[PDB]
Amino acid sequence: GPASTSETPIKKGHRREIGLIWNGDRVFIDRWCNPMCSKVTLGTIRARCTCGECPRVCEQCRTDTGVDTRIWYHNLPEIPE
Ligand SMILES: [Zn+2]
Ligand SMILES: [Zn+2]
Repeated sequence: GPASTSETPIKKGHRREIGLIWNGDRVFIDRWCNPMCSKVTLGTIRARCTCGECPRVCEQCRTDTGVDTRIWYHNLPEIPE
């Protein structure tokens, strides 16, 4: 029924995050994709999906150039770019 434990299996995708940045007398919000497979953390953080099927693209990566060589694999070293 309604009132009942609602499991939560694998549901990859694209989930906007929030990485507030304390600078001056104002704050700045950062946009990106965990996308989801990675536990969202209060603050700018880029997790490397292990599935290798996402993030594949969206309204942020699609536009991105590196998206052409997007590494859905968490094999790469870092991101010097
Ligand atoms: Zn993923
Ligand atoms: Zn995305």
